Amino acid sequence: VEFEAKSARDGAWYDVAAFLSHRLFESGDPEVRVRFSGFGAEEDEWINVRKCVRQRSLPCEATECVAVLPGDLILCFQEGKDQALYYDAHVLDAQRRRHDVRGCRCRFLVRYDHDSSEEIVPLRKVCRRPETDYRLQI
Ligand SMILES: [Zn+2]
Repeated sequence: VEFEAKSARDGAWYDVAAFLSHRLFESGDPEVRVRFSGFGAEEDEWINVRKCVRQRSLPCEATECVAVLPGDLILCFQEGKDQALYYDAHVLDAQRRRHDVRGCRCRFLVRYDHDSSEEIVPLRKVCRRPETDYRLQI
């Protein structure tokens, strides 16, 4: 019901407040005019519909870690030197650990798609693609 889009400024993903217009559909590769949440009109962007707009990646409740598998595309919270952004990343490996009452203890070796840098992150930094929800049924 809610959407995220990738900004050209940093290549990171942000919540979509509204879709205002679209163009280039006749090319088979349309773009949509996106207003991002909390950013006014001044920072609207023309964004590729097929590649850079999608249903929102949701944070994981402690039980959702089993739906995160090596090979998966995930949206990952990269706390950089002094900017913190959500970037596409792929799971290289998953260290399963028995949870506590604190929640999930699993850690994930991830590789960010844009710079191929790697990081071991907890579930808190992982947002799944809704595509993987079916894993929860299995
Ligand atoms: Zn876990």
